[PDB]
This record gives sequence, C-alpha cells and structure tokens, in this order.
Amino acid sequence: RSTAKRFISALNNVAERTYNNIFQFHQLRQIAKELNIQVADFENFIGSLNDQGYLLKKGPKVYQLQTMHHH
Repeated sequence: RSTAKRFISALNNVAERTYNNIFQFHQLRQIAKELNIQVADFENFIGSLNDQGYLLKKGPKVYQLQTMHHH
C-alpha cells in the first residue's frame, strides 16, 4: 500500500501545482516509472485505483484524479 500511496501522493502534487487533475494513461505510466514502481500489470494497478475512487475514467485512455486541492 506504500507504493500506491506514493503514486497517489505524486498525482496529488502534480494536480495541485498545475491546477489540473487530468492524466492520460501513458502519463500515469511515466510517473510510475519515475517513482520506480514495478507492478505485474500497470493497467489493472490503475484499475484498482479507479475502483478505490482515486481516478475516474474520462474515456478509456484518460483519467481525472479525485482529490482535494489548496489553490
């Protein structure tokens, strides 16, 4: 769960700093690579985060992060 938490923390910070909660699938993958997250199946790792509520699909390739922000 530490890995998923670290990944969500990264998305939360990107969204806060950029005033933008939209991420394409491959952009999520690039962030995961930068954090050295290695999972068996990235698609269903993302799918699990969708199931948990962190990401909502906006079409099959794009996601909206569900987060509080400060700005």
